Amino acid sequence: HHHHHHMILKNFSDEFQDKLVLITGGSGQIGSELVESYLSVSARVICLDPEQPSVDYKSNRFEWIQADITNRKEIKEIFLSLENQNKIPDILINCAGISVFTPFEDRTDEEFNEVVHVNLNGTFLLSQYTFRLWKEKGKKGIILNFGSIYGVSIADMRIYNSPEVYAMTKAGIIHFTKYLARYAAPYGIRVNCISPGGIFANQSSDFIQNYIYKTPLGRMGNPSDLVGGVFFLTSSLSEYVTGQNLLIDGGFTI
Amino acid sequence: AHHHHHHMILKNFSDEFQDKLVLITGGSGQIGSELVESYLSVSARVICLDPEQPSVDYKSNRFEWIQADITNRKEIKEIFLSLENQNKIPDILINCAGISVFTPFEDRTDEEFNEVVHVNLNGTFLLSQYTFRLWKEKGKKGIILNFGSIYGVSIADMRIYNSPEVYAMTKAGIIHFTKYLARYAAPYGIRVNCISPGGIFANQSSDFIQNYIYKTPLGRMGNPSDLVGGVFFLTSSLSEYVTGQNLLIDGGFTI
Ligand SMILES: NC(=O)c1ccc[n+]([C@@H]2O[C@H](COP(=O)([O-])OP(=O)(O)OC[C@H]3O[C@@H](n4cnc5c(N)ncnc54)[C@H](O)[C@@H]3O)[C@@H](O)[C@H]2O)c1
Ligand SMILES: NC(=O)c1ccc[n+]([C@@H]2O[C@H](COP(=O)([O-])OP(=O)(O)OC[C@H]3O[C@@H](n4cnc5c(N)ncnc54)[C@H](O)[C@@H]3O)[C@@H](O)[C@H]2O)c1
Repeated sequence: HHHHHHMILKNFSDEFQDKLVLITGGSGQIGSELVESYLSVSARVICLDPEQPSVDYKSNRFEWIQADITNRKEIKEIFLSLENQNKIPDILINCAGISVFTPFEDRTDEEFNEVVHVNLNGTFLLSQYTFRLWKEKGKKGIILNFGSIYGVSIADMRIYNSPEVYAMTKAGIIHFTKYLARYAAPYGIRVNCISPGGIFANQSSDFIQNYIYKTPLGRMGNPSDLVGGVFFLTSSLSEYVTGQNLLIDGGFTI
Repeated sequence: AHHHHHHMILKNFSDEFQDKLVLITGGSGQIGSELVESYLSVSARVICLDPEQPSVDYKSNRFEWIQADITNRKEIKEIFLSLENQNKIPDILINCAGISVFTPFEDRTDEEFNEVVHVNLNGTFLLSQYTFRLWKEKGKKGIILNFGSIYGVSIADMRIYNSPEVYAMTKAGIIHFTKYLARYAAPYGIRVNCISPGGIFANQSSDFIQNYIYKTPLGRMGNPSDLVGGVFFLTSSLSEYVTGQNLLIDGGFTI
């Protein structure tokens, strides 16, 4: 017996080159980092966002579609166009999300409903159109949703303010991930979720200090801290992983 | 006869692991041997601690087997002294050793119960303790990866068979130890995470496999290779900001 061992070197380009990534909220802080990361491994990326991207990517593999994921008419038209052009996504990333910052006792129905519509309806709508398309085509697509530490833990009001509706909708996204994972599994479709901890953006160093005190790894996150888990959950590295919520938070929610 | 083997290596992981030394308890077992082979293929150095000899000759001077019993403090102490003496300070500790027993709860003896506790709980505790103390002293930003189970999260259905109370107890204990040590060791830059596999295809009956696959959304039992991606994820810079987590790799079984 002579055993010959051969080492085939591969890159995340080999995973993602020429794959098509549909990302809602791709113009935002986390979304832009994911767009740039996928483009750098030769993926095609479609961004759905009412806001123009922050940078000119200067790339024939990038497309921005100005769209509002709370609007079924707009999303329906986009998916007709995608199907008509045979731009069938391999990966859907439901990154779009919003919040509101006044106290519970002052929450208006307009505030509450807007957070529900972006976070819950938007993730439902994109997942519904994408699931139906993949089912029609037999595509073994992958969905990645975005939760939050505040869909698992409860925000400390003394640290500042995260509202009740954000906790509600992020807990709902985490559970919808499990629901659609079980529902879509017979079609070969995987569905997981990433819940980031606090990402450094425009917070007062009063909040930052209080936040870092609760974080074992002793710092706030950056968008780059999420890319590895995003790639993990949307690549062949996680073929047997579905229905999971992955907390990337430096140990905040331990 | 000639036998050709093809190992797909991710450059990110070869570049990442080529200077790493991985200490894996239970590395001779079904999952452990797959992890040893995978780490060797991305140029890591691997030390396997196991009372049983590996069943494969890896034919690599980057591999070392140490015959060892992780329930024996004196044995582990002397091994860790030798590792320090030889400049073999691990970068990654994988607590993969684990056992179970299969008679019914009402027939569990204390010898059975205590043996499962000692391998699963004492062994993970002891190896984590010697490794933590050494890293803290050397200032090494090591990574620990523990092994839970779906049955430390969910509860076994005995109509599918034998999975015992003490396995559920100790795997839940390892999952929570992961969170404890993650918080405890974080000030020293040490990360601690856990992987909980679903059931792995081996020598089960065809009736068992049918019943198991029926509970699994992805419609199949696991294979050791299904775990390598998450093992690599949690022991590489791709997870720098991830600590204290239990990652279920189970095809949706717990849903
Ligand atoms: N930033 C953090 O600290 C943090 C922490 C945990 C979770 N998250 C979550 O991560 C995801 C991304 O957050 P971010 O920090 O990049 O936010 P951001 O505010 O920088 O980006 C959100 C993006 O969503 C887009 N968007 C808003 N409404 C939309 C709509 N109706 N249709 C389509 N797009 C819409 C916005 O235009 C924006 O580009 C969100 O789900 C958020 O809840 C963020
Ligand atoms: N195999 C599965 O279906 C499955 C599912 C979930 C979790 N797990 C867990 O995954 C890990 C590996 O499981 P496996 O299926 O490869 O098991 P296995 O029985 O094939 O291997 C276990 C290894 O641990 C070693 N070991 C036993 N006692 C030891 C001791 N005192 N000191 C050092 N090593 C010792 C054994 O010699 C063996 O090589 C275990 O923790 C197990 O509980 C396995």
